[PDB]
Amino acid sequence: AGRTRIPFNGVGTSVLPAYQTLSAGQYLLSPNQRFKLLLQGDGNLVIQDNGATVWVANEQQPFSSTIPLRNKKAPLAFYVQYGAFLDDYSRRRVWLTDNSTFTSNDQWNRTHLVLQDDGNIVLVDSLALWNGTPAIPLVPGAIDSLLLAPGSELVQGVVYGAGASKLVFQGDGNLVAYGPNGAATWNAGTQGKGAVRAVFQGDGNLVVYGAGNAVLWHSHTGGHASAVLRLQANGSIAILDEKPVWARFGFQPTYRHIRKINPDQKPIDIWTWHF
Repeated sequence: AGRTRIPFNGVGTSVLPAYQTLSAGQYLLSPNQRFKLLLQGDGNLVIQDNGATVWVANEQQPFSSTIPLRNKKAPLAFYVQYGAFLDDYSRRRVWLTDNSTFTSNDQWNRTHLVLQDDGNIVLVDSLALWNGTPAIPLVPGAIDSLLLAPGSELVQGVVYGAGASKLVFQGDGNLVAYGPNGAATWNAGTQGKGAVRAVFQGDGNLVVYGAGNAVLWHSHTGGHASAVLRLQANGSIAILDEKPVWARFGFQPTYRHIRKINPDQKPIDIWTWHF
């Protein structure tokens, strides 16, 4: 008793979800569209940079293993089941990633592959604690996403941008995310209720307070100090608890993981590592 895979149907997006079979001809693109992860018909798994191959899945890739594949019926396929696996009979091989040590069996359901805007492919244990906009696709790995760290006040009237989208704690006291076409994709519905403050707290809860620290609205995500709040260029807003467990560069099993930062100390949705 345990999950079976289904065919991937997300060609051109930046994420390969768990237990989904990517087959020949299918590909991911980074959100900025510069990079493409392609499974070729010749059985090579390839990353291309503006159309040119700059990486190939093989034995020379740090923290990956190649073991025999004797099963004759195994179709060419690439998929994620905590670790990533490339079944390539043509070379009698399974190529797979040596992930960081697993902490829970739940990770098998939550871990997906992200093709980032910096060209890295990263396996990320990802849990959406709150998703304000379930109809809008989650798009990890984009340089133009806005991330707020816990402990970030949303100053009233300030427009926080992510490409053409924005998040605003408005003069009328509503907390609103606007999508690329100028329409609201989500709002807390707190206009006219005396809202005085909106804050993504240190405990990972997004809260709008009124007079006397009255709670007018909250995301019910308290107790997650490692969560981030993300506004995407497509208008998606969500609170996520995420950690990487493999990457093709930068990653080492014993290194600590952190998000890259802008020159003004703001975090970016791109994973990196250091001791």
